[PDB]
Amino acid sequence: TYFVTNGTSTANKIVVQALTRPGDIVLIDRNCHKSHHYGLVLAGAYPMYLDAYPLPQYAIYGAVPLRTIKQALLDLEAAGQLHRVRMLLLTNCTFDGVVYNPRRVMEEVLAIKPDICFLWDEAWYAFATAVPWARQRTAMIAAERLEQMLSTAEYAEEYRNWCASMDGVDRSEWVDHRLLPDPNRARVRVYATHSTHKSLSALRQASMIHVRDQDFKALTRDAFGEAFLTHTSTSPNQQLLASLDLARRQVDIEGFELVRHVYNMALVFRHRVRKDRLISKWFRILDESDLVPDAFRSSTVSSYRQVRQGALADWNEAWRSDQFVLDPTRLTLFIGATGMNGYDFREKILMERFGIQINKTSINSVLLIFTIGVTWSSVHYLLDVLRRVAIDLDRSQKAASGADLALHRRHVEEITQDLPHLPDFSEFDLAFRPDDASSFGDMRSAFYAGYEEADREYVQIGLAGRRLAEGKTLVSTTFVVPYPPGFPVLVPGQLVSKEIIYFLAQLDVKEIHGYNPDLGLSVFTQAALARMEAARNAVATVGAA
Amino acid sequence: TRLDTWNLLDDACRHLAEVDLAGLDTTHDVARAKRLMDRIGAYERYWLYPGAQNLATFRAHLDSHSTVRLTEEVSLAVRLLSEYGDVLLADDSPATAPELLVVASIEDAITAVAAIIRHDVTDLHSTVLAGLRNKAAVTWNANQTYFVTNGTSTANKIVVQALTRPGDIVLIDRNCHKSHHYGLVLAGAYPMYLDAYPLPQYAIYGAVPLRTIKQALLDLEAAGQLHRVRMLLLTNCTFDGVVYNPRRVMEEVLAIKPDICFLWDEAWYAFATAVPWARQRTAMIAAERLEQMLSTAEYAEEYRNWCASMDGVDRSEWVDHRLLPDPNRARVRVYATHSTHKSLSALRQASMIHVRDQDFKALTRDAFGEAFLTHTSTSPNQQLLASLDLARRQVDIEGFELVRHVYNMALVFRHRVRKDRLISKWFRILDESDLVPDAFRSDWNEAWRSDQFVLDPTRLTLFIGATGMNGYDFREKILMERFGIQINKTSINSVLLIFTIGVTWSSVHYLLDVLRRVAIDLDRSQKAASGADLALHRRHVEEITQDLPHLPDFSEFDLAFRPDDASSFGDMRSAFYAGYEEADREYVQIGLAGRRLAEGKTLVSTTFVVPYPPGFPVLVPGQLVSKEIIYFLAQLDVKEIHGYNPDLGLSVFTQAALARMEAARNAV
Amino acid sequence: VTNGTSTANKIVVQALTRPGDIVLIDRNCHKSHHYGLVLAGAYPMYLDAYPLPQYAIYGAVPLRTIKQALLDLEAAGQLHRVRMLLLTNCTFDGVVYNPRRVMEEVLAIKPDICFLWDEAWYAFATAVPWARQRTAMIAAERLEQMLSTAEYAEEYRNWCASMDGVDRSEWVDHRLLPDPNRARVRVYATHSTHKSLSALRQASMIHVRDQDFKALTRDAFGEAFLTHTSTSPNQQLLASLDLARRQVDIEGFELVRHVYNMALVFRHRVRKDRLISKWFRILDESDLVPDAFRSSTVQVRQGALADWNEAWRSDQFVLDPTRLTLFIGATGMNGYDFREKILMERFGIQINKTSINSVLLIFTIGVTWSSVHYLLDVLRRVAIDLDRSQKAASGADLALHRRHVEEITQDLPHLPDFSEFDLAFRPDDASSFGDMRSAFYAGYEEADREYVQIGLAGRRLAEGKTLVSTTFVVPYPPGFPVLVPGQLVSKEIIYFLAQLDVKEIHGYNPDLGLSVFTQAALARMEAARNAVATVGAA
Repeated sequence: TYFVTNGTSTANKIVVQALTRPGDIVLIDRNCHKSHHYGLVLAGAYPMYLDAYPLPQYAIYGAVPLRTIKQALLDLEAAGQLHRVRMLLLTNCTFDGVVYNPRRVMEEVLAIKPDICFLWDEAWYAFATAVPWARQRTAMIAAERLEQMLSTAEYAEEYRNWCASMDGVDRSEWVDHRLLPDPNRARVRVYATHSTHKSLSALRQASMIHVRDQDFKALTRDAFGEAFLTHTSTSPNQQLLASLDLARRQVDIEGFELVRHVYNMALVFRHRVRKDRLISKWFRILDESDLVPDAFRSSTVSSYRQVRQGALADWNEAWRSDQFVLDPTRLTLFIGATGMNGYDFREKILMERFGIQINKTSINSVLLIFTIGVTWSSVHYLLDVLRRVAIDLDRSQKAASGADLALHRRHVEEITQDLPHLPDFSEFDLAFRPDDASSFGDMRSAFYAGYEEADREYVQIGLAGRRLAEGKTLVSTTFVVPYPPGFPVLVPGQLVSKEIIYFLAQLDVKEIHGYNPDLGLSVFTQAALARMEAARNAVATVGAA
Repeated sequence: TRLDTWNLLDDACRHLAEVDLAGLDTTHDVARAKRLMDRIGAYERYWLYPGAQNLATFRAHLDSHSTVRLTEEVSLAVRLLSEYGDVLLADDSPATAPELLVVASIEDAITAVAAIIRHDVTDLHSTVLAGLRNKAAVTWNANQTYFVTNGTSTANKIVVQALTRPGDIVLIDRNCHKSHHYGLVLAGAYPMYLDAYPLPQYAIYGAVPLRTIKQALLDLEAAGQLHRVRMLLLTNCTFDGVVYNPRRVMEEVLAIKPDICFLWDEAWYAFATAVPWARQRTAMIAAERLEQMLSTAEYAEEYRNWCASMDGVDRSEWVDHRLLPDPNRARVRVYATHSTHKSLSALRQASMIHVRDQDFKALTRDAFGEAFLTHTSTSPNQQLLASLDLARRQVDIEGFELVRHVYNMALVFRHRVRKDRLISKWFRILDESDLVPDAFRSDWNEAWRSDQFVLDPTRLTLFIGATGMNGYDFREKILMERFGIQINKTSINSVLLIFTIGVTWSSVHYLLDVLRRVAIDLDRSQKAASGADLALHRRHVEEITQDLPHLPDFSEFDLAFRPDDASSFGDMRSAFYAGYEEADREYVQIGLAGRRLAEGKTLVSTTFVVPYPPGFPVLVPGQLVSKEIIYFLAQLDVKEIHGYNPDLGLSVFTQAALARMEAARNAV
Repeated sequence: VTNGTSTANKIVVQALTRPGDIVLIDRNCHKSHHYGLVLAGAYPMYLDAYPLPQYAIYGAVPLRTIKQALLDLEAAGQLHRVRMLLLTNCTFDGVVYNPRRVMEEVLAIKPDICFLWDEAWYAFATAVPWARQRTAMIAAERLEQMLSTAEYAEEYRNWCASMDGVDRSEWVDHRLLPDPNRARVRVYATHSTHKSLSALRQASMIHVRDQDFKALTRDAFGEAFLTHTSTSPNQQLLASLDLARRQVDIEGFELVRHVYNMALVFRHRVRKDRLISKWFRILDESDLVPDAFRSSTVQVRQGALADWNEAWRSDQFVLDPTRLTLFIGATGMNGYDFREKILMERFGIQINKTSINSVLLIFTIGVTWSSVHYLLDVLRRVAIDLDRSQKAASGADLALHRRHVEEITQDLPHLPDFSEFDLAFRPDDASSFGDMRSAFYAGYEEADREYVQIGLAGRRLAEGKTLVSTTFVVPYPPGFPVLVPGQLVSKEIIYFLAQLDVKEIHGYNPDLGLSVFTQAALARMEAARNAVATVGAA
């Protein structure tokens, strides 16, 4: 552990620079916070974007299924490119609150690429110290358990029997099998970068780069220190920051009381929002049955008849063994029954800043982030707000009898019953793909090539569809980061596939980052793309002449 | 995992059709679907609900390339498996199903589905999983309550200091929380210890029978020192779980000393709130009813009749007769202390003190406030009240019906232990009749209030004597090393199960599973045992179960410490602090103690000996060591005793110091 | 320690002291300290701070006094009893003791005493340069290093030669060096880790620097730690936690430093602002420490590094830069009123104390450039309105203003110094320590207690029927116990008590009277004590 004074994105830039050099491929969860993509522009690495499983009924994105990661690695393996792959950047505890199972992810990824490094952005997973079984899903504990496992002889026997079980299966088919990391080759090179409690507060100061690296002392110590000083300062006291604080920093004992208080407040809120029948009539709190498709979990509520309430901890195996679970301190609230949009609800109904937060407003839901300021007063206030909303909705239902029942039904069906498509990642343009078969992009070159004011042009969203049908393909020159998704839907050099233009065309918000409806979507001119493709062909020739 | 493989096959059979409607080469999806069905079929024979005939039928759809049928079929099958995926019997029957299912496979037993087996039928259908079918904040309990910022130890010290002055005599339960003994050390009060009734069958103390309280009061009255006493400190409930009837003690004691204060340490009796009859046995409710009773004229007439009967009865005779407090003379002065909402992993302890004293406002209110300053410390300008409000809010999370829910689980667990008939063979839970003597034991609810003693349902003593091994051996070898159960006490032939709010259904079921599996190990050892091994098991049972040393009753305070020779109350404070002088105390080994006694040299303990840190002291400062106590110390397995260590002898006052302090007190 | 600071004091006191020990405790210390002394039977010898009548506040206790009291017990032959010197490293007003000197000279007299320092007020000493030296653990480190050196053994040899032939009674007039062989540094300290007030006000730590801890006190310390805080499965915190090189808080270093540079900016602006400084002043070592205790003699805010360092190294008393006493006497307005009305809205600065003519500004981690600018704005508005009303003054308004200034500046009342314990409770009639515990418990005997009106009490003293208080009396303005159980209510204490119109004083009520001992009860208790002192000695 190393204390970084300058926030989480600085820690990410430090570790990315310590681990990656230009032209390395990194696998990156596409929906991660935009600051991760700029770091890959800066490092000059090529992203291979992994696309999360969609939840269109909420217009939410989940995590990246581990089969997606295995397929994406084996695609490059068939291309012969896999040697390039240097990193697997994933965000643990994604903003939506889906939580990865890092132990299995590392096991199966290290089955394919025995020397990959893992970076986990854990800035959202702050309260895992409170929750009794959440700690094991932290990267730094999963890496410990995996390194212990890789050490034992019993595991060497288990792997012997596993590779005997797989014997005669093609490497291409390992996407369909449960893999184990070869204890001879796999090496645990895990990194995690979590925000401090002070940073959790709206002012952002400080972070910590946790390290569980087998090959730090040999391969990366120098690069890591160099990048540390590069991204902070080259002044006295930076070296002191470079000093470790792993067996130190026990001051959290006072902190532990606070994180456990916050967790107990989250439990109280969940139980009083589920029991209270005024609130429960309309409001709901999504759980693993709603936000995680059944394909990614073995725990099924209906299949075991001796059911238990579940307020109590009768589901300890889910944490240990499922792919995806929800962080209990990041509570999604479903307002679909009410009929109000999430943005409308957050902005008007409550405006609650005393404790808790609503960082994200979904089309039919509002996410509730329990911070370190929450108190009994704050949760009782929020519950009272919910209760008053429910009472006035019941009043409107009573009035609804006189021809307003159809308006309530219309609002509810429109927000919940009817949903738009979620646009998954297109592909990089040929101009910016170094290998014509693979999907990783030269996104840095597209970023810089996008500033050539003679190579860019503007197209209106109403014309883009016909331009695409005309074969005048569209390639974006810049990032585009709409507010509701909160992540880049387009990146430099990405093809604006029909689904993505259809997505952008719906947005009323004019102040989208990277795009402007009054000017148009910035795209490469056709001649510029032809020139870029010719340059790529020249490179692919001289590199093999 | 079987579900994972079926979901992968569902994905393959979906994409097969998604390609087929496009007209590209489906051969890849056909090959994938065939490989996936081949993988699934290695074990699908063992699960009834999806079936193996259905697997083969989907294979037949695959090779007939009827893609659009296969997609919908598999996506129905996998969703059915996801939501239902069928109680399941695990061997066949020819009977025409006279819920129930059958699978022909027996040995593999992979389904793990309440499974049953048949030979090479209601006796098996009668298997059942039933029973598992389930200020605005004040406790409403008393006229005053004061939330302490520290654990009950400190609420007890606060009340003791508030009411007790140096040179008072306090009647004190021998077996009470060590914090009370230290409170008496601080106050400079003289304890007079009431020994509880023994249970030699189990090597546990029960409770103080009311006759002992009356006898102690009358003994002090005969010595003429009764006026000095002003506190009957008795725990309500016990670690054992025997429950005092507070009203009976309060009335029959106020007959003799109509101005004594009562302190009831209720810390253990957390679950009294859960059930109403238990609520009646709580001290505060009893105090309110007693106060109401005294005021009424009708009670006064009842008292007049009792007094008429009492006339012609000497004071010594009173102990035999029931007594009723005089209405005019008696003052209710009842104090209680309760621990609040303790977390499984909390660094903070919170308590409350419940006061129902008529004289409190004038006699002790100032002292009570100063005691709070002396312990909690309050603030220069009081902000403690802000933290008092906070404590109530913490209760609100606790009050999710969790206490009742745990109480129901405890009853279910007891029922399961009796009901199974496999657990019953080697394990039972002690009945109220077992843990209460017939003399002290009398609608069930009426009987419960009427009885002098009852059992708290949530503190179940598991009896293990049929296992022939100690409670320490059982606890360590079976529970701790296997699962995390809430046991803490370990008796010679039993262990105590405490159903705190931290207990959850999964913990109950794992405890039941552990008991069942040990009953299987013992059944197989029984069938396997030779006559010699069975005789050895009989020896193990007879030793622990039958041959037990009687408990060490309190002996006396030394003549160095009793203020007068005609009574057993002692200057425990003086002994405690005098025991700090290292030149005045010597270490005598437990094996040497008996020789010292045989040599005619007395032994006196310098310090508390407390085998369970929150439990009760076996020895107290200034108490004479006696043979039974030596045996009790020797035979206990636990080496965690506070104020002692097995590496060292008992710290004993030296004969020169004993003679000095004896002669010094003779002048008073 | 997961409980407020007073619990840490309880733990260390119970771990080091036994009933009938003498504890040299400063009287100015907060009531919670004295109550702890009542517990455990300790006999306190009260040390009296040097007065500051012109502000009606008390400073530290001069080392002169500490040495004299220890020597006085030495002449009585009682010194063997002394087991502790309870002091507060930072006074509420701000006066910072120089611990290394207070421990060198004290260990010269009593080579094996234990020191307890309440440091709860000295929170920001780790921000201020040259402040950490005056803590108890750094003073203990430096003193232990010194005692180890051979060079110090030579210095001590020469010092003994200097004192050779001086009578040991005259040691109070000469500095003293602790004999290296006998001197045993056994320092303790306690503070609060930024505890939240009102709610969860439990943060505390016990700092231990004790050469004999492992041998003489480990067991007693652990037992006291469990007694005060309930025994629990989480017993790791008491035994072997040893977090000396742990709980690094780099962010907390940035927060204490932000708050210190905030105090610096406030203290500079309040001096350079031409409106504010006309009516307001912040007190300084020149004003709050009598020059007898500052060897250094004739800008501190600007520069001052390596020049004013000497004051920290060698002085007896200095001001904590964050405990800013704002003098308001030139405003002609009493502190209680100024705080109550002008500062009613309040802010992060605590302003939690109000003397007659001054208010104490206590900076806390909740401070920002906007709390500093708010307080400066308030000051400047008060100054502007005072200028306005001064310019509007007629000669009669000038007389009014000047007398409002005079009454809070010139004739301020005498501060009541500690009266000696009553004879009934002094175990040794030659010495002024008292059995304050037995006076506390003997005070609850409703037949031995009596009430006398403050006006009557002076008459009673004239008559000759001596007055002895049964209880603590803790008036709000000084904020410490002016009377304790068994203390003689000397004439000056009666006169002081008579001025206070606040009915709500702790331990006293003017509608009811001083809770004093009856004369016959005192005679009986004296006779009992003389009987004990006879049977205990022949």
